[PDB]
Amino acid sequence: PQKIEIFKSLDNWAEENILVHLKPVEKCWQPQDFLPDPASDGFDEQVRELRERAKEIPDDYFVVLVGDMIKEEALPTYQTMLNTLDGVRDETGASPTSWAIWTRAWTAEENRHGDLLNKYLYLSGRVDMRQIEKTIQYLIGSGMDPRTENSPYLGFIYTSFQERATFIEHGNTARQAKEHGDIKLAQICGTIAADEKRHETAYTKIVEKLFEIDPDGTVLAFADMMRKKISMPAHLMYDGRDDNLFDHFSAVAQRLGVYTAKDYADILEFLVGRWKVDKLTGLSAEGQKAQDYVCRLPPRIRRLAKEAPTMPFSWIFDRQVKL
Amino acid sequence: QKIEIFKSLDNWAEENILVHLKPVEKCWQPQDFLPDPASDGFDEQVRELRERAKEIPDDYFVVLVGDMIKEEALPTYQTMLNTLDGVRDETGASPTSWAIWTRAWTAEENRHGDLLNKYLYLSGRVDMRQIEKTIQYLIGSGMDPRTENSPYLGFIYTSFQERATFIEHGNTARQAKEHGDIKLAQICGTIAADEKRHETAYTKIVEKLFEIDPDGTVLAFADMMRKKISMPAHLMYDGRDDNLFDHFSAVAQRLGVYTAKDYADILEFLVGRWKVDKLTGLSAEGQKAQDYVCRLPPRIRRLEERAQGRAKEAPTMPFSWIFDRQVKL
Ligand SMILES: [Fe+2]
Ligand SMILES: [Fe+2]
Ligand SMILES: [Fe+2]
Ligand SMILES: [Fe+2]
Repeated sequence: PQKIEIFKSLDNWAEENILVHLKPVEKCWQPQDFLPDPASDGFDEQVRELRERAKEIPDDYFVVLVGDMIKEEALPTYQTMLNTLDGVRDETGASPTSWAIWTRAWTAEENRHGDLLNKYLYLSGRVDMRQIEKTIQYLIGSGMDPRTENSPYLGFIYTSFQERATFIEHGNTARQAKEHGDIKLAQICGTIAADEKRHETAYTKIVEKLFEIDPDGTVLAFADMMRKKISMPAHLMYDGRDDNLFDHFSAVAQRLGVYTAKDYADILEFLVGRWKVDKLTGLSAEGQKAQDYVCRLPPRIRRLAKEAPTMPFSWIFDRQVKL
Repeated sequence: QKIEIFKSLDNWAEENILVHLKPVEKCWQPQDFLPDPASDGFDEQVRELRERAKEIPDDYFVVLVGDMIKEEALPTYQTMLNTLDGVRDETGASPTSWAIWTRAWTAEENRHGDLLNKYLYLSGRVDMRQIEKTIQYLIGSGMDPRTENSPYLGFIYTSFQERATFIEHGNTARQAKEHGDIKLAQICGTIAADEKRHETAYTKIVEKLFEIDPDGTVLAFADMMRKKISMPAHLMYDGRDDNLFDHFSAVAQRLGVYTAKDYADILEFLVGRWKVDKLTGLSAEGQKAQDYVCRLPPRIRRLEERAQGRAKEAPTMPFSWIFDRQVKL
């Protein structure tokens, strides 16, 4: 109960330092901004142009984009996760605490990412939305356990890591969409990436305050979380066909450079820096041991070739792409 | 106490509740009811959809949109379920029956919003920007059903809510035939069919609760009706209309998609389905609760017959969901 009551005092602090990173709803983009306008005369031409540009984008890029989209559409899970955490749990479903307001507003923001990408993929005609839709249903039913243990310390370190990861992913899919000739798609991934950046900023800011107030508790938390490993939110991906769907998806994302094990370590190196775990002093014997583990981890991961096989993906009608 | 009751019923739930989920491989997917973007007939299928959509009036669309928005607010309803004391998913992937249900239920409901969303998108008859914005408000806004962490209140509530969506989606299916669109009718009907399974499961839980603890469960049922069943989309807002929910509910009332009659008919059904009617050996409080509940449905029907008698013009009203075009209230 002492790590829990910490969060009720920070309620007002959160209003001023965290909630400021949400975009007010009137100022928020909506999927429709980046999609063929079904109320205009140019609808049919906009859709024809989209599908025409989509033919020039290779299947492997689509496999990765799809995977990222699925990850997004599993949103209910991530709101639930947030409400497992002890100081921030929405008690009623419309609680007026800062932490609850964030949780709901963050959710409302992330909801547009899936919506936009879903329609884009639908219109493209380059993927099987039936199998994608089924994958999503498995994923939501499946849930996800990040092993944050109801601890806001673990939880917000986790979300911090996750937000930066999606920032990198969406960022790279934006880059490669330009490279394949589709700037409208590049815009979609870029705008989404920009949202994730605001979320990263807010979540890293919470952990910064936690490192200020309770540095011992927060390095130990940070050590615990890396010891367990950061479990990815879509690790339980399943399409009813491939038992190793996540690994096969991750492998295409690795090859294309959308998300690599390098990017994993780079994120951890960033978070060590951003929280100045590096220069933390006056810790318990445990706290110091945790500090070491954390700081030495990124080079140790980075330390740890060729023609890969082709693999069919039900998301693209079992057509094959390299791994 | 009321919490430990649910950890015993874990195994019972596996056999009597989880059986009402459709296995994922046997589930329809929005793509089944939509133009296939991978076929050559895509452009024709879309042209046909939009052509049929022109013959559907604006007022039906206002109601369909409102129901679609209600659906797309799904994250909220999963959260609600996880506020309840005996059923809360502790980890986010808890293997308890109640948690498996919560997630699977959510996964099922998700296809309802997806499907309707793309339909409305393709129709070209609505402003998806304002709809999208309304949804963002709605999710940020949350919803408090005043179930108080009680699974007794909670599942009574969901039971009521599931039957309501069954009726709504059901009626929008009927009226889509009447306006010439069977493919839309099919969409609403397939969704309605899912809600029916959910209703059945939720009513089944409360039935067991009325068996084990009849005193606790009538009191819960009275509590919930005394408060009134607060609708999940009551906080609807598009950044323009401060009375958006009432104005939406009014069009749905006029069109007969959901009326105060249907409210009472639901309550009369649930009184019957749970046999609150023939419950015996209750506390003095339990008996008072039993009375209130059973006398309520005719009351409501009386008060509505009177309300219809003194109706205050009902103007036309603009809706941002249809580019501020106007429809009667
Ligand atoms: Fe996202
Ligand atoms: Fe994000
Ligand atoms: Fe539904
Ligand atoms: Fe339902």
